Amino acid sequence: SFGTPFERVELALDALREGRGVMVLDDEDRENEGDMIFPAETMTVEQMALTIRHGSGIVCLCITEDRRKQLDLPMMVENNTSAYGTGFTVTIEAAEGVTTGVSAADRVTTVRAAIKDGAKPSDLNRPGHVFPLRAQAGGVLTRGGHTEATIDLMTLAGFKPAGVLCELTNDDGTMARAPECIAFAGQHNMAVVTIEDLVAYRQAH
Amino acid sequence: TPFERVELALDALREGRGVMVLDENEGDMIFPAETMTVEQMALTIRHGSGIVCLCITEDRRKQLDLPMMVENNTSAYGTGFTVTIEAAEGVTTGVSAADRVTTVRAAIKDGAKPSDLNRPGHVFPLRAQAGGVLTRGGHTEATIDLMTLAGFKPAGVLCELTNDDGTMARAPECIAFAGQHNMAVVTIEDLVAYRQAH
Ligand SMILES: O=C(CO)[C@@H](O)[C@H](O)COP(=O)(O)O
Repeated sequence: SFGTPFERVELALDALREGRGVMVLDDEDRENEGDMIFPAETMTVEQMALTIRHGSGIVCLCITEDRRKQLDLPMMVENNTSAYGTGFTVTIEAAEGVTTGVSAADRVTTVRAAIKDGAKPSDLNRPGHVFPLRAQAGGVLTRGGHTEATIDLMTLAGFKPAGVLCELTNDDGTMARAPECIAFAGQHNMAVVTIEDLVAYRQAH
Repeated sequence: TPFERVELALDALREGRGVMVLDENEGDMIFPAETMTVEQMALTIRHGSGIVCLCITEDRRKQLDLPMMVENNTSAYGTGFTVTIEAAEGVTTGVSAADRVTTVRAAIKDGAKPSDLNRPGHVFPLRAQAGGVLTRGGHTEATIDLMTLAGFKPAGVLCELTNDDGTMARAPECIAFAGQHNMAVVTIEDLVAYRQAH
């Protein structure tokens, strides 16, 4: 890489603000993945389209524990037995403005439905094809995962604490590793930052 | 004929090729869960929604303790989503073509027990309605009936085909995809008819 943890985080924040996305890489001894993330408020149909096309296709919406209650999306399992304690809630669908809810456009509508000011639970049907992740309070200083990094990022950048995220994926079905992600981030002018970088930053500030 | 199609469908599945299933207006690559290959998975992910499901019986849903995700299912289409899964091992993050395959095999394995799968995960079990396509005409049941009429366990991996531009592949496009990857094509009508006759 290049530069300090700190300028990478600031470029990250500019990117988001600028409508560009971010590639968030994490601990090579963890997920070892990089996530294409964008703010729920700005992510374009075109962008969502590229995330379905090059990501896992399992495109998630990072939300706060406080918005989770507002929409009343129960956590998915009470005995979350998952390796990463990943914070899946019940899945969602825009209650209208969509169809099968799986096209790019439909998922963006659903994200906007979820993030709207004054968004009420009736605004969402269940189940659906957008996957909310409840970010652990204290973000990356508490839990050091993509979910948290996202919210920490929206928050610093000045947005609502809500972000779309998805794993980069080699055409062969294997996960993209660091080198791949960074070239891809390169080609799409999304700022590369790592969870190490954001934990360094928050602490510092 | 609508009946030929259904037969060539089983013939594909039997041979270990995919079936394109149309009707919703969508088009779903489906493969049996007992034969689907990684490459086969990787392609599903490459051109599918990435939301790759595994259609199962209720009896199997109970065998794994996979609760229906929401009790009040307000989904526009009454979609049979269960609480999602991940192989309790053989996988890592559970999101690669190879990891998702492994998770499917863990669930459909004879004698699979609940502890064989962690929750949440990146594979989405769909529970089809008792009665098959004669009760509910969704891709969920259309896939069990298919797997069943073909000789397999009532367990099938389905996913909706999507153009690179985010727009869902429409039937012509589906039919084109079929051609490229040598899959058979049958509709839910053809398949409702078939069971009917017989
Ligand atoms: O939910 C998903 C992907 O859809 C995750 O598995 C991500 O890869 C990152 O989530 P964290 O474990 O980092 O919170």
